[PDB]
Amino acid sequence: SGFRKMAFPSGKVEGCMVQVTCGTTTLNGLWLDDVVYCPRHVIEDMLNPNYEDLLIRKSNHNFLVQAGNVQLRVIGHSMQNCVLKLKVDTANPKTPKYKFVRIQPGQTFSVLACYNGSPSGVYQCAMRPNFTIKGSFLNGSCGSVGFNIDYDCVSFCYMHHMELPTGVHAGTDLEGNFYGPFVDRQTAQAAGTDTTITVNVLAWLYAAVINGDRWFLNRFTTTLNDFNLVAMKYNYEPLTQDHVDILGPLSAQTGIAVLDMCASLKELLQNGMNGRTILGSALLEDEFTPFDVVRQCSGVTF
Amino acid sequence: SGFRKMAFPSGKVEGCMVQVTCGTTTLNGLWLDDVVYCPRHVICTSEDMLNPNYEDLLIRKSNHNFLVQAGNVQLRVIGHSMQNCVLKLKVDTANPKTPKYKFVRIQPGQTFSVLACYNGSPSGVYQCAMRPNFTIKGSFLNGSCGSVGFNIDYDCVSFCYMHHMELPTGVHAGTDLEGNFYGPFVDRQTAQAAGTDTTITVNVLAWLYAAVINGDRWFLNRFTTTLNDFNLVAMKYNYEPLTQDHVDILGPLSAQTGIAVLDMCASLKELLQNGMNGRTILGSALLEDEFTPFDVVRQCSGVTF
Ligand SMILES: C[C@@]1(C(=O)Nc2cncc3ccccc23)CNS(=O)(=O)c2ccc(Cl)cc21
Ligand SMILES: C[C@@]1(C(=O)Nc2cncc3ccccc23)CNS(=O)(=O)c2ccc(Cl)cc21
Ligand SMILES: [Cl-]
Repeated sequence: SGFRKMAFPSGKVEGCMVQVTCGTTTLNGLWLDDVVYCPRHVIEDMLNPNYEDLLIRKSNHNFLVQAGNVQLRVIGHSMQNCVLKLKVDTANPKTPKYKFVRIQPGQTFSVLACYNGSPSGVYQCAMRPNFTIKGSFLNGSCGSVGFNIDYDCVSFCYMHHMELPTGVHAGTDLEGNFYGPFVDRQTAQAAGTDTTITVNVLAWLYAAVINGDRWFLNRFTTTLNDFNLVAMKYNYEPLTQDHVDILGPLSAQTGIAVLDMCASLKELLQNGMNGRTILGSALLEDEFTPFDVVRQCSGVTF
Repeated sequence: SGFRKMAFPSGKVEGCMVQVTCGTTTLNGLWLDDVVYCPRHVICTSEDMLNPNYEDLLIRKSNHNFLVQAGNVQLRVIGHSMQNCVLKLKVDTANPKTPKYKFVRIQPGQTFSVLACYNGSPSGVYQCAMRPNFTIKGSFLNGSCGSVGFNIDYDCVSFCYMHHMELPTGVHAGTDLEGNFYGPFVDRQTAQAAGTDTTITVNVLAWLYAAVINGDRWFLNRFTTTLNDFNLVAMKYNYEPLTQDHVDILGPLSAQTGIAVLDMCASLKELLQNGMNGRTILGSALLEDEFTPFDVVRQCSGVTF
């Protein structure tokens, strides 16, 4: 029993974190085999940077890379989108089995927050529909990474680049493509209006049922179209037939049809919780995917 | 900016997790140097759990009855002893991945990270607090026994908890790494129940200071309170008594934000009376009590917004 916001074990990622320094800027890098990946902004310049022009002026020896108490030697450098790839003379002996994957809004991942190449904490989060993440990052956290683990393989999906004025965060995949309409420069940028991840709220309601919290269940059902009229009114993301199919296993385990759980969610949106909580929360939680619920209620290991 | 329930990076603890098997029971063990620590109930059957005589069950075992697996390698047990509710299995190999560590016994209100494991394999990491009733609200399925709680301030891992049991309300009980249970619990299937739980007042105050540091002040008021009047009100909402030690501990957060501890106590009294009125504090519609004053200082910026 119990249901916690749970992150993947971070050890495989901790063994890849390094410190990258270029002039006066210090941030984090990801060392995989003989390449260190980091935000290209490590190189007033932020007001209107020409990254190729700034990069051409740097030599390999300008980049200082520290792995623990050992200085790595940079022997090459190149830019791929908003990520800088620093070729080093030593392959990381702790390189795990890995892939670079781009995630979609609604998908969750663990973040290993680092400062000066040293991991400080691990937390779970979701890529919001507005492509930001509600992280916890201070100055020096740039280059910290997000990931999932599938079997023994780490799938790196996020690298931290920026904090927006509302205190939310923006970054790229490991190929340097930003999530969202963001750019790596100091200009007027803002998080768009966000919405609630409907399929994740439904998954969390199934998790509450599995754990014995059933007060919100009712005898009613709804059509997918009528539910989506309700979802649009409360700034909830539209629920698709794909989402219904994905929730199939949780529906079979609890005996509650997906559209029957949608009718419970409709009543919670229109009437509130009435002084009650679900899994110790007074808000409808949307940062657990259907897969996260199945994994935490089955004990999958890595 | 931001404020998350953050766990310590788990790598140093992952390298210590092993699987311990005794007959038909399989659970997790913590391998530090040449000793594997695990719950002594690994030697019990389900029938033994009503009234186990651990001394009598243990004397019938030899070293070769304990199977310890570390990854894909079988470790050889060369000795065994019981210390309180923990079994210590001496093995013929010192863990090459043993971090710098200490065994520390914590007090209610303290937080720690839990690395949940099954079959000696880590599955997830989450942040917990030792409740005032000495239980933890964990997430543990069958096979999670032996999973550990820890803090990693600096390069040293301080192990503070080992999982033993799930109570009828779905909350969890365990021991320190010397095998002493937290709370009035026994590693026996007896009528055991979590006592009435209360809210960790000093932690709610720390989290209100975290909200002020991150730029939110809507909940503040023009009032102050005496410590005694605060305690008389807070106990009516099942909040733990606030002591002078708690007031002293909140001193640094009080100096950083410019809000006196008893002035923040007045704000908490008003929040308990009014609720949030559709508002949230650090993205929560409830008063959060699983962040200590030390956690807030560690996570938050040193410059108030
Ligand atoms: C590097 C920087 C940034 O966001 N840093 C931070 C990133 N994360 C958390 C933080 C917390 C507190 C201060 C800074 C933080 C600097 N600010 S900026 O507007 O010039 C900008 C603009 C674009 C990009 Cl891609 C990065 C940045
Ligand atoms: C080992 C056991 C226990 O609590 N197992 C579990 C421990 N943690 C989480 C779980 C979840 C789902 C089922 C079981 C769980 C067995 N039950 S018992 O009442 O006989 C008992 C009594 C005392 C002690 Cl120290 C352990 C146990
Ligand atoms: Cl303590």
